[PDB]
Amino acid sequence: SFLLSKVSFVIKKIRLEKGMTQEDLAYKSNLDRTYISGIERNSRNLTIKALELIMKGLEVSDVVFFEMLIKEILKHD
Amino acid sequence: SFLLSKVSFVIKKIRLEKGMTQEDLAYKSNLDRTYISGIERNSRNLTIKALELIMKGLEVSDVVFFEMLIKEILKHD
Repeated sequence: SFLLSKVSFVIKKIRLEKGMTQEDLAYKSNLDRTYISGIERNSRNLTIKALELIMKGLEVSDVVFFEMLIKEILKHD
Repeated sequence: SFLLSKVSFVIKKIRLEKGMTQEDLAYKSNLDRTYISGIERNSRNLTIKALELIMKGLEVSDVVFFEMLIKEILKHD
């Protein structure tokens, strides 16, 4: 769906804005690299806990993440 | 965490605002009643797909859900 695609999109966008590789985000989020690579392809099975760990490893607040997600939904869906 | 607690909080708040029982939301979200009851206690393992199904079964847009979540984080965390 559009929402699944844009959750993965926003995670990859912030990660690249911070200059982080998938390996850097894996180490910082406590989730292994094939998990990060999988979630960025398809967020269907990403859990709210894993998403909190990723926001922490990105050093982005939950509020900012969700605001960037709402902007992408409003401007593109 | 605060975020896990407020995801469950916002789901239960909207469900009660719509006058729905847990059984009504289960039927409408395609998720069984013990899953709904579990997520409202602790959203740790709720997935983004299950959360999209719940927003659909609540007939709430993703944008509104996330806006209510940001308000609860900003005003209470």
